[PDB]
Amino acid sequence: SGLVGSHMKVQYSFEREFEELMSDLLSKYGYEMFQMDGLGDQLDVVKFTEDFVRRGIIESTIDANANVRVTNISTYFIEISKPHTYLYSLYRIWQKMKEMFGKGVADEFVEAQINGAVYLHDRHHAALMPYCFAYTLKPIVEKGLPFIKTIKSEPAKHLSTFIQHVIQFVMFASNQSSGAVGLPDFFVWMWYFVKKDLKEGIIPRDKLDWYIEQHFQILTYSLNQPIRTTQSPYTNFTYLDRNYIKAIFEGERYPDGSLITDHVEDIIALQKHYWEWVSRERERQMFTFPVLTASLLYKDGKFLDEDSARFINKINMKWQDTNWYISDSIDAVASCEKLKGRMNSIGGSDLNIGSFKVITVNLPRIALESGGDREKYLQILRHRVQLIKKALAAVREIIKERISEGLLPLYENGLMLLNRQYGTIGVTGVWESASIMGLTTEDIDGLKYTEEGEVFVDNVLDTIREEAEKGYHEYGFTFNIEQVPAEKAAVTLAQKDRFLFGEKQPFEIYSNQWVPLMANTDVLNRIRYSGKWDKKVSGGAILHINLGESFKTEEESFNMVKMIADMGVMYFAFNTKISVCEDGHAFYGERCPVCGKAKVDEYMRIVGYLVPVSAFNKERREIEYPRRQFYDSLTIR
Amino acid sequence: SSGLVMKVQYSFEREFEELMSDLLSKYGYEMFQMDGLGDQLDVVKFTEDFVRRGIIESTNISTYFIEISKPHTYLYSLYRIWQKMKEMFGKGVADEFVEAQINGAVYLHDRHHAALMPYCFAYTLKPIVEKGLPFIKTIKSEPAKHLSTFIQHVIQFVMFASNQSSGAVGLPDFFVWMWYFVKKDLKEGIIPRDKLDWYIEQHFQILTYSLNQPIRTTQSPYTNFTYLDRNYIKAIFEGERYPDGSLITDHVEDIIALQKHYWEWVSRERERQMFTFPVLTASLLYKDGKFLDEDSARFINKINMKWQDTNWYISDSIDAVAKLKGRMNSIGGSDLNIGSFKVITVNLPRIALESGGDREKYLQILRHRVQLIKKALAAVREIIKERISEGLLPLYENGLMLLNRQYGTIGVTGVWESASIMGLTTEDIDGLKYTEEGEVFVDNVLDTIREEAEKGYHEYGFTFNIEQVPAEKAAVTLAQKDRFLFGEKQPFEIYSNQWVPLMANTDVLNRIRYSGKWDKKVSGGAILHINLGESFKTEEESFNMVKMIADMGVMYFAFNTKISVCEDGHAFYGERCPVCGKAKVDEYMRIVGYLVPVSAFNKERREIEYPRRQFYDSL
Ligand code: NA
Ligand SMILES: [Zn+2]
Ligand SMILES: [Zn+2]
Repeated sequence: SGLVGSHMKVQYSFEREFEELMSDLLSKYGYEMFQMDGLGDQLDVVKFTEDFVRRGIIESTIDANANVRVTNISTYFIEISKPHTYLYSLYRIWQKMKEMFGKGVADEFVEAQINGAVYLHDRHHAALMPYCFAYTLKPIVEKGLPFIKTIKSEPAKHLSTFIQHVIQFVMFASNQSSGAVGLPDFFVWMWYFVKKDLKEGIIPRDKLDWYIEQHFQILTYSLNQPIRTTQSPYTNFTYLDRNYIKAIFEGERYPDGSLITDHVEDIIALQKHYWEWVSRERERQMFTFPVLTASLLYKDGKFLDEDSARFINKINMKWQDTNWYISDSIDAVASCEKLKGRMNSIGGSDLNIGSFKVITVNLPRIALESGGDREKYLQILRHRVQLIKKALAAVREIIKERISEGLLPLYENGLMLLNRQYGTIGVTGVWESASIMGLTTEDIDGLKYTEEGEVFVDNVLDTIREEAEKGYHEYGFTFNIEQVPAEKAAVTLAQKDRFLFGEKQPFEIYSNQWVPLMANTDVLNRIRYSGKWDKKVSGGAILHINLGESFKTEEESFNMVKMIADMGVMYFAFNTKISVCEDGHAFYGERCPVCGKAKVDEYMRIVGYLVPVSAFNKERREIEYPRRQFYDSLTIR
Repeated sequence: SSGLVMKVQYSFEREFEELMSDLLSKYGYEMFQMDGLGDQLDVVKFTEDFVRRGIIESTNISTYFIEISKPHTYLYSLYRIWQKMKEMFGKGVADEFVEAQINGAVYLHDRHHAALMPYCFAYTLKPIVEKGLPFIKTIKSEPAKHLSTFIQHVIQFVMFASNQSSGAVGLPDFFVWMWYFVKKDLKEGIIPRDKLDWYIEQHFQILTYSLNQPIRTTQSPYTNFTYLDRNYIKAIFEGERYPDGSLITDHVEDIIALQKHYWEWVSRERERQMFTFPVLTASLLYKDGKFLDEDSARFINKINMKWQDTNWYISDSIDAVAKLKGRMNSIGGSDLNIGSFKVITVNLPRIALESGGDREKYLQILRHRVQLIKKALAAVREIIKERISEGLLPLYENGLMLLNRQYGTIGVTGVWESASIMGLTTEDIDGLKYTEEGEVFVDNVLDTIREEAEKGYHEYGFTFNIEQVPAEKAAVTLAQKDRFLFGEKQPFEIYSNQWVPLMANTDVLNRIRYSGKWDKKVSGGAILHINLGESFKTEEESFNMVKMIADMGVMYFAFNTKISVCEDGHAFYGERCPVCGKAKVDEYMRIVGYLVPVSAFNKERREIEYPRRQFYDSL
């Protein structure tokens, strides 16, 4: 095995049954199928490398923002092995599924993954490490960095060291997981060190706000200055309102013995300070992270912390850079077994909640297979979701093996908690699925579901809920549902379906909101749909409404926020188009009010967080129109 | 076509495939397995072995993603180098290098990276202070205005640079630039002047622990600090200015004081927690029997009394730091703005084995092989130039790494074992030593490589240096390859990385004399350890020994005393921790010149070599 007159090959040690499965699938679907799935010539290390190193001049040729987007060698070492660790992960999942459920089930999953009936997320990591978690910093504050075992670090005594530890933890956790590193209680723990150092005279009183903002700066820029690749780890902050702070931290104490809930007003004030500082800082330099969410308790037409709500509403007026999380209860988070707690891939996941893996069901595929028959549709859907549950159970078993092998110290040190992680049934292409079924229309209010289309979506989501609920008793852990961001999946699934079904599949990309971001429809329709269906996925969705112009008054904005909250929307944001100049100043319009230079790019929420449009398009190009194999003077031989 | 076809097919020219097939026929699968080109490329087997390793014996998942691709990017690099050498020198030369690399006649360092990024550099922080983090293009970072942001930028730069290169990130002028921000923050009332030293030390702590708290893998980036003596500070920074416009040389005493503060802080900190990085070197100008900066020399001598944790760099001139000149050393002490883009080492014991004892044949083989190494270095350099033009190596674009300040390095290892196989080593009343003709032999070997290195500048348009490389793993690997090829003719389990092996018992004067003779031949590309059974009694005794060693011409050396650690990481001497009372469970030792746990030594050094290292009872 490994490297094996002339005609050098590389041989991986697969069970013969798996080789036979893969050979049979290639004959059935064709080389193009495997190529589309990333299991074609992507495993050619020589071709991969020669293509990679040649991309620069191509990007310079076609992209005005190439100079900002330019890839360096650190990306090479991350990308080169992804097709190989995906192939390994697919194989290992097949082995585990065969072990648990028999070869029939294992074979069916591999076929569904390759042909696009399902979408295994973070597939290059899937048999190696878990997806995501929203952490509490309590163990960092109390234990230091115990997951780093080659040196013993003392817990922070001061603000500077606390900030260092948080940055290091973020960087560490981002290499132990595929997804977001959430820090919803950051300001709870930062406040402790601000006060401690103030009391001790470490922070001069007359330099208090300066010291605070210096550390805001150090942490925030660190989370937007990537060491490897051209992208920072995905991080989340949450503005916890007074209800959430009181509920989550009831009875909990700081290292000095004081009750955390005795400090609520100070924690709120520090959060407000950050939100204000961040809004100011964007004009100095635009950045993405941490993704901002505010978590508000809202009930019977009222915010229970109206002071915080009006604050968030006010600060958002500038950039609309904060996502609104609305909940009608703090029961799930009270001083944090069937798992309860919001899980959302964009932001707003509750403290100590995560997902070890998402596998998404291709809903348009099922529409294509059903031929318009809604009963047939639901039968296929239920079977697919049952298959996905088995795959998730297998991945969880593999994760447990990795834990036992000492490979995932975030679990050993109690930062990531497996019994606080869902297995996620993802959905995408809800709209396109209904469209193919003949269940969408256009009337005076724009694009919408037909009356039967709405029932159909109800039935789809309710069917998945039922299977998710059954999964708990079946597999001993909790399943959630998410309408996933699908930055790549929305493209690749559409492409696979077009390969298989031709012109029956008319869409270039599948949607990640109940109505497509770029559908011409009345905003009331969007809100109504999110009000109907957000609750069905327990807040695993986002609604974001593009605004042509910022709100004129805080009052107008706030009335809209309350109306959306009244309708039952659980996570939403307003979208503005933010201009940047070549110097990175954020503003609106074509000319920078700071340096007078022209706009060269835009920041926008496309899947739920603010990114440069040039970054979106470059990534989109890389998967949407894959290059044919070409040769030059060297690579022709 | 290519990729997954089930087999995986890489796109190789047929000629390369035929060569590899021929080499497999000649040497056998065990040769490729030894070289890391056998079943290491089996991603499934590699992965299962990796993850189940903790289960079936007696590292976390981030190490997996680094290790899994190394056999593949080595294979790619070997191929790309073969292509480039074929282009530049013809197929015969390209083929010859590949054979030499696979069979162990030469040793391509950082082989998994060799066609992708360069080896090392000792940076000035001037571009960081003046321009911030310009190599990060996705955000524009303002230059630091305060000490806390300066420290952040240094940490980020180290982490960034460690992913743009294979080897050390040297920071020889760190304290020159740190001083500027210490002064600045004090003036602007950022620091309660009552807490000035606490404040400085807080930043010492944040920087130092960050550089010993690995985010990925079990090991931090390799970093170097240098205590620049007053001569070096004046020479290097003549005419240079801080951002406020003041002359740097107007602050020599302040910079010296800050350096001393760090060295003192470090020495105290090891009691709280033992750490490796940054590797500490002191650079001293020494001429005609005296330190020109005696204050600094006596300081280093004094602070070293506790842990001997600082390496001595000795030079008789500051001309090179005032056709590339300047010291290049893989362990520490590389001069400011000096690096190497790649090292390729010649296996000297292999040549001894091939020569059959014929010294003229030996030197003929040596000169041909060094000439082959120069061609391979030239090819690697052209590939690095390609990567630069492809926008992949931003440290070059941003003037942090400078290609015209990097050597191509001809490495040497196993000088001693090579001489031994030739019959030129003996045992006397004062222990193991080269014979008289053995010394002449080593002169001839080094002079031969020196001649070729010098010729290389006219031949290839860049400068070559020589280093007796640390060879942490190479010293084992090459010995094992030679054993496979030559059997009982090759008696050594590991080759030597010092002029006389650490594990050979000899009078200390012999070690010093050899280093005194030959360090200059490799322009300081070597290290000497003097292993001590116990700490020096007095500072005067220690300082007399240091001056004697400097007098003899030794250019880079350290004393070693075994440092104990308990399970909680406290450093001490003896069997019981004076801090927590727990038992010693491990030892720190220079593996080659930097202090690491003995348990972290690679297996062969841990079991074969380290236990046999000579320690001196008296000097
Ligand atoms: Na993902
Ligand atoms: Zn501007
Ligand atoms: Zn102890």
